[PDB]
Amino acid sequence: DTKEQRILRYVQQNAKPGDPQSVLEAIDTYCTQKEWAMNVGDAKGQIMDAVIREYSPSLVLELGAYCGYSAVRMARLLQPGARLLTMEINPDCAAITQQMLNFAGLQDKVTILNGASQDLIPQLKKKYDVDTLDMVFLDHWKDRYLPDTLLLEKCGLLRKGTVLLADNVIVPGTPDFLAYVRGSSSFECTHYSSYLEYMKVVDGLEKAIYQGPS
Ligand SMILES: Nc1ncnc2c1ncn2[C@@H]1O[C@H](CSCC[C@H](N)C(=O)O)[C@@H](O)[C@H]1O
Ligand SMILES: [K+]
Repeated sequence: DTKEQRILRYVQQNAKPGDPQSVLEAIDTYCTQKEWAMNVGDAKGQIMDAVIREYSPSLVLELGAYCGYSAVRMARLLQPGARLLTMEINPDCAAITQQMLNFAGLQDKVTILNGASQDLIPQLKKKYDVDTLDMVFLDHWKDRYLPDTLLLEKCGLLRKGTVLLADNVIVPGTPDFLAYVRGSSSFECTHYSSYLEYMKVVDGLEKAIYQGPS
């Protein structure tokens, strides 16, 4: 009935059960042939894959799951024992994501947190027994990138070397966030170009490594 339900049904019929790569490809194929810009582009996948491989994070926080594409992508590269937590404000999307993870066989690696990031982040330490995050992937509402970065520092969830990787920092754009992490001695930033096909525009991802309180 909905976009998200069709995508799921498409994966379940066409992708190989247990194989995350086939799941990611069933989705890429579907958005190619069926949908307009749901952020179609291979540079983004390349960048995400390399950041995970480069820093091998033991605990990853993802903000905004949608149908579970980025969750499947990231979690498939996680070492045994490592974990992904993904926050999703929308219960229907959270339900799809769970299904998408069960099919990919990644459900034991990932935990879906139902709610708004601004409410859940202050509960990570005491309710979800989190000490510090190794990596944060910001991909939810653009006006929450900066607030949720500040909230993560404030709740003591970042440590020296925690990787922040932020998608869509150019289109539609999160310029306050960028000016902040670039301007702060507490982050060292790198920018990665990210071409999006249907809008034929160069978007970008920002990698910001926490340097400790400053
Ligand atoms: N404050 C908030 N807390 C949690 N989730 C949010 C949020 N604001 C938006 N979202 C969710 O974040 C998602 C952005 S789309 C994310 C796409 C996903 N990263 C992927 O690559 O497939 C939407 O599903 C939206 O429901
Ligand atoms: K900086």
